[PDB]
Parts: sequence; C-alpha cells; structure tokens
Amino acid sequence: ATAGNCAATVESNDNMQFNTKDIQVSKACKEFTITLKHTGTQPKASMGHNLVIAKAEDMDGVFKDGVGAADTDYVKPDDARVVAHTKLIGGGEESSLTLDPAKLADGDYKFACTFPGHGALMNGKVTLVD
Ligand SMILES: [Cu+]
Repeated sequence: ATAGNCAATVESNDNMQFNTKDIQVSKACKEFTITLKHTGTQPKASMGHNLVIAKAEDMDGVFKDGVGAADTDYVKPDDARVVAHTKLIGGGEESSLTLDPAKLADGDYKFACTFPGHGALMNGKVTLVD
C-alpha cells in the first residue's frame, strides 16, 4: 500500500509501547499526517507520549533539545532538525502532525517519544518509500 495512505495512526499506551516500530511515508503524498492516540488511563504529566520525527543522525540533538523544552510538551518550537512533532497526550487524548515526505530524502529518519525515560524504548524507523 503506497498510493492509498497520506495519513497514519499510531497508538501508545501506559504500558510503554507503540503499536508500530516502522512507519513508511509515501512520496506519492504531498503531505503526510500522523495521528497519535494514547489509549490508556494515565495523564500526560505521569505518562505522556509524543511522536517526533527527525533525522537519525541528529536524533540525539532532538532528544537533548526536547528535554530542555519541558514547558512545551518536550518539543522545541524550531522544526529545523525536527521534521514533525506532536504534543504530549494523556489517557484518551490525541495529537497529530504533518510532514513533507520529500524532506525525508536526506537520509535515515526515526520517530520517537521525547519524554525523558521513554525514548530509550519508544522509538522506531520512519522511511520515505515509493
Ligand atoms: Cu512517551
């Protein structure tokens, strides 16, 4: 499936997991939407999740700058090394982002939760595909 997916939905729970560790972005899409749904009962301050997509080579700086942006859902208003980012969502809440697929051609991109203590496990691969 490539010509029938301009959006994706990721489910995160308070058991510390994503329902997918691989996201394939179609270059057939002008923009790609990713919707995150936190299917749990824990509030964002106790077990919050976000989905940040950035260049893997720069992913370290993304997490680092994310921790410094605690007031802004652990996402820093910048979007230079970061391609897209959701907000922190609690049990029942959802957040979404829109990214330019053609910007993922720079190399290997990853998606992860920039919540301190989560990124070590809550991360995967996001690849631009045809
Ligand atoms: Cu998280």
